[PDB]
Amino acid sequence: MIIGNIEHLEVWLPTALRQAIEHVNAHVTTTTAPGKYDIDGDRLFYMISENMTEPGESRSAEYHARYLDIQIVLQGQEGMAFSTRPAGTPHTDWLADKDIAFLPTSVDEKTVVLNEGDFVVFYPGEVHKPLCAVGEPARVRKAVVKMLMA
Amino acid sequence: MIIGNIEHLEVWLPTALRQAIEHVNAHVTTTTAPGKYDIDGDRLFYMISENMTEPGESRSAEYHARYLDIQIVLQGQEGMAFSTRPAGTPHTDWLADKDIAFLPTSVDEKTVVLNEGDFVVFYPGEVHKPLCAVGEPARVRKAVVKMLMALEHHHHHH
Ligand SMILES: [Zn+2]
Ligand SMILES: [Zn+2]
Repeated sequence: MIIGNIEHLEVWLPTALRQAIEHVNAHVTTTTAPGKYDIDGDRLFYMISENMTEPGESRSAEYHARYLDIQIVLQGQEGMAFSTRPAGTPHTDWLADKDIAFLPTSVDEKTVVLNEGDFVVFYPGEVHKPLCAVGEPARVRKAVVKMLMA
Repeated sequence: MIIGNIEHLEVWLPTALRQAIEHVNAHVTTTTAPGKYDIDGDRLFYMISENMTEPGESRSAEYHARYLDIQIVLQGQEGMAFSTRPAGTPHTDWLADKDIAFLPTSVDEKTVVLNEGDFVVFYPGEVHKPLCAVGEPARVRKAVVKMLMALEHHHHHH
């Protein structure tokens, strides 16, 4: 996984990901409604969302098979949980239809706290659990970039 | 910065990083003594160390201008502190001669807990503070790979 901040994109970020984040930076405002927004067909697009965080123990983790995720905090504070090891057995496998599988929290799960402008990149297979509460549940507004891997 | 685990080197990890970790995996035992071990002279080498963790507060972060770091936990549990933002003002700038600048903790400092086999990658300019205590101070055995980067990846002041 990769961690960075959207106001400070460096050459070490793969160029296609840098360009996607710059697209989000150039087009998203605080008034952009929740929904799906275009960049490059099914190869690159992004979703705006706003949700309450919740205790990490109350959500399943997820992974994808075809799409990379860029998770960008626009407003708020988000606990991002993840594993550095391959996914365990999912309780839900919708990879063919929806490119997502859900599975229970791993023994090795880590958490990083993300503030405004921070982003994380998860490549296919990387287990992640967004929107974990940091203290009391609270609203987080985010962009999630999806990029189709070759 | 990149986070992964040395037992699961995936297609998304840059090839040169994968090959360096593969070398560490094939040449470091649990007995390998602390010291400096060259893979390709000063273009690519690693340090084996056994240090005690310390609380991160009031200790200095650092960054480099030319070397990328791969920090690998071989044994133990390490708090890895870091910043997602460019470096602020250092108290000491030894970048040109020693490839390191030291600076006080940033307001935005984050920490991730690393266990056996976990690794993090810091490109030049990425601010980091290794060896932070997780609970009580404890010993951590590590490999730190130093890899000379091409011009495009060098640190920039602005
Ligand atoms: Zn996802
Ligand atoms: Zn370093």
